Amino acid sequence: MNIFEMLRIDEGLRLKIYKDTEGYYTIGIGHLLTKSPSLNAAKSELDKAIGRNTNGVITKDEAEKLFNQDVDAAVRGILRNAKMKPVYDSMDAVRRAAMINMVFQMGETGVAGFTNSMRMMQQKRWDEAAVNLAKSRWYNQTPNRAKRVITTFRTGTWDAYK
Ligand SMILES: [Cl-]
Ligand SMILES: [Cl-]
Repeated sequence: MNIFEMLRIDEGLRLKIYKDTEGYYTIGIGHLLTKSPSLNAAKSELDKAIGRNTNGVITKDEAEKLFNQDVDAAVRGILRNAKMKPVYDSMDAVRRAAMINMVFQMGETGVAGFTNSMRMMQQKRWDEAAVNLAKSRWYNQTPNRAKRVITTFRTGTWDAYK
């Protein structure tokens, strides 16, 4: 188990444009294309990202290539963030994977509003942090994913994903 396999389970894999859980156009392994309601807008975004006229469809290989860039960006986004970096650096490998999961799904921004949970994380008060993470739109909207990520932080194991 690792970050790749971990996200691949949370996000699934789809080769045509689809709407995510928030109703936004996505493709591949959770690669958000655009927040706009326009499909054309999405298809343009798509062609720009892939580098060709896709017509809303891509190959597995292209999916994977977006996914790689996106995991990388997530990481680096974290390392570049003054509030997150230190939290992340205080943690072990599993728990780091969980934070990158969050950052991947909700962006640097979304994750940055878990200030309180992060402070607990940094203090290593796991069960408390787990409780606090649950009090969130995030948990209320995608509860099963949320629970998985939360178990991961609380336990420091991959149990929720095995
Ligand atoms: Cl891109
Ligand atoms: Cl869910």
